[PDB]
Amino acid sequence: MNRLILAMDLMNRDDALRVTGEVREYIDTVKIGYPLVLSEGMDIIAEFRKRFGCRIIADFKVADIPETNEKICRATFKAGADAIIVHGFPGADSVRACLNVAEEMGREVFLLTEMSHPGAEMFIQGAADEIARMGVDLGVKNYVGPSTRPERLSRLREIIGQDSFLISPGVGDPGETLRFADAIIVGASIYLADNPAAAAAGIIES
Amino acid sequence: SRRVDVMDVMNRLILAMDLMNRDDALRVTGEVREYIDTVKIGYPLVLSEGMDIIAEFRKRFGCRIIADFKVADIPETNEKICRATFKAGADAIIVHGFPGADSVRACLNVAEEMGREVFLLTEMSHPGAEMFIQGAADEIARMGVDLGVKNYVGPSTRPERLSRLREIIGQDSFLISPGVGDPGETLRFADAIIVGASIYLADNPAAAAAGIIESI
Ligand SMILES: O=c1cnn([C@@H]2O[C@H](COP(=O)(O)O)[C@@H](O)[C@H]2O)c(=O)[nH]1
Ligand SMILES: O=c1cnn([C@@H]2O[C@H](COP(=O)(O)O)[C@@H](O)[C@H]2O)c(=O)[nH]1
Repeated sequence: MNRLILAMDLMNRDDALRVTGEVREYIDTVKIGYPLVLSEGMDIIAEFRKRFGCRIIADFKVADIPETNEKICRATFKAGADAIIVHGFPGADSVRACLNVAEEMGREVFLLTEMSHPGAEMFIQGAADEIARMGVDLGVKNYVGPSTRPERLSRLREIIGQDSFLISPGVGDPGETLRFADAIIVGASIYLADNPAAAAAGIIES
Repeated sequence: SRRVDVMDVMNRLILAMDLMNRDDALRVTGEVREYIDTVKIGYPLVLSEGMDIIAEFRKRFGCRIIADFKVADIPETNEKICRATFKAGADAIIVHGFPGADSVRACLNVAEEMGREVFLLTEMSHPGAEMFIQGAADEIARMGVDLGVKNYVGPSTRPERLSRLREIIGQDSFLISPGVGDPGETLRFADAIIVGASIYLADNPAAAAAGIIESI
């Protein structure tokens, strides 16, 4: 919806439920990560799904060995998550382990190629194109890129093709980002704003 | 005492508790407490039973707890994850070094504010680690040293790489490693080895542990 995904990283149920309920008419997918889950419990995922009728992407940056990755994905889909975000840096077997569980449980995997923060240039950026092609080779259809580096985003989009689905987070220009990505992830700009719906609204009007 | 600057975990053996149900996890851990005083708990157990399981292990077994959360997000998110983890009672947290120096400093900042420890993961043990991680491992380790990191995680599956990592971090740093490898040789470089399934899936957990320590 509106090609906008809310990154709900508040750490207490009250605030999280309030802000999410307040911007519901603008977005239809909520990305829930460890800040909220480690503070309130995995049950928060099914509750969000039920109360808001939205799809949930568990942003867990899965980055372990294949056997542990299997366990994490199983617990996450059992909790009701529609998709899970997995790091590609650990290699093909760790990613394939996640894809196998997603296939068995009827869910989806999003492959994180390049990260949006400064530190990303140190090691991740140098591997991003290759990580993206690895996903293509494995048959990954969903991807996550950096909104802070449209130059990198466009390369990534070229690699994965136009049939793929790509989302990006970080500070950028909604206009130019939604030029390579199917949707942008916005967090603090909304959930810390005095008026979240307005901030969300303020964002779409671009 | 082998080292006088930092006390060894009991028998230099760390249990990786990745069972997913509270009952089985608490049972196997209580059964090997005679040989191990340090337990590594990860997401398989925490996402199945809740973060409160960490305080429960501490209360019941008096063990040291390392949260193996492979922290791998941007600085702001990393801070929130570490804060929540230390609040749950973990003595240390494992964070990935590949997302960059700022993501790591974020974790160290919280660890400092709460008086806890950060372990930096440099090279992973599985086959896929050869694709991208191994190529950056030496650099990640040097980055750790420059940031002041004193605790590291390495691969038991590759003794030659463990030695090389030990070379980079110095003899004053603390190093632990997981994966299948010979305890004897691994312990020439690592201060402690991590063992999971070989112990927790055994018919007799205490026996598997006793056996491994004798192997050494
Ligand atoms: O490269 C990446 C991958 N993921 N995220 C995540 O997307 C959200 C962005 O939120 P923000 O708009 O408040 O900074 C947060 O949950 C964050 O961990 C990034 O910021 N950058
Ligand atoms: O490079 C690494 C980093 N961490 N672990 C973790 O250490 C434990 C090893 O368990 P295992 O002995 O049963 O294979 C598991 O929790 C696993 O996620 C590895 O195996 N390799």
